[PDB]
Amino acid sequence: EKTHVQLSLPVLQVRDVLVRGFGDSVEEVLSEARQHLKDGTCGLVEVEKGVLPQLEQPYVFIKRSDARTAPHGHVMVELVAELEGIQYGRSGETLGVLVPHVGEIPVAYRKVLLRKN
Repeated sequence: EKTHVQLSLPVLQVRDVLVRGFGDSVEEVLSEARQHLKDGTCGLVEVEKGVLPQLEQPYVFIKRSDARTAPHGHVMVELVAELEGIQYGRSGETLGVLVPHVGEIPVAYRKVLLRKN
């Protein structure tokens, strides 16, 4: 409905993640990421050296879409997928890579304002 939704995403350590991606195609991983975001079952892994090789492609990133500011502490973000070096969507700085959340203990929470498709 609303164009944006406030979410608090659990930040997960890459080596804890049990399900290392959302599926097998760009369209499936964006769809599954959106449904897990809706269901409150989406985690966030912050991207550092060595993180992406330990996750499964296609990747779904949340990237900063923002205008001038970030409402409250919630950065405005949108989804961008990546498969074999090609990205689908264009957006700003990467806040991290999304993965299914199945009970892993987070190290932090990231407050974001997720934009619609």
